[PDB]
Amino acid sequence: TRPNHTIYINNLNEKIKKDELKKSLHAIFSRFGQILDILVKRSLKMRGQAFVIFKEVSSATNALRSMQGFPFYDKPMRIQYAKTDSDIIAKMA
RNA sequence: GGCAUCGUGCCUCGCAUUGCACUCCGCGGGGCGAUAAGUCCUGAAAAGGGAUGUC
Ligand SMILES: C[S@@+](CC[C@H](N)C(=O)[O-])C[C@H]1O[C@@H](n2cnc3c(N)ncnc32)[C@H](O)[C@@H]1O
Repeated sequence: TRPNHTIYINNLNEKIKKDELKKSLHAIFSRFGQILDILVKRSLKMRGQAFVIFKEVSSATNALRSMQGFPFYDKPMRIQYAKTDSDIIAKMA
């Protein structure tokens, strides 16, 4: 869909603890660019999914194209662009 | 430290969940101030932290 600073990742293994997931996502995705923040909740609506906020869209695009489907804690990651700017990014625009 | 109450969030099990958030709580059982986390609180920010009542 329309390119965004923030990639939306779901199909994540819901048994990973909040901290380990967040840092794993940071460790993996920081090759593709500078990460402003990563947002992870284990709530019913928000489990199995994460927002990764890149500083540059080029990183997000390259991240999404390159990591798509990657086996991650025994599930393949599904990556889409976020439907919407993260507050941290829009608060700048 | 103990009682009792409330804010905040974390871990864990069963069942359920593929879910687009930053305005944030699946139901049920268990364990929690703890250099964790926090959406709550202090502070102008860096940062720091449960609070109230009670013996
Ligand atoms: C009434 S319970 C809170 C339950 C929670 N508010 C809920 O919706 O299920 C109070 C107890 O939870 C524990 N607790 C709540 N917040 C905590 C925190 N941030 N850190 C450590 N323990 C906490 C404490 O052990 C306290 O004795």
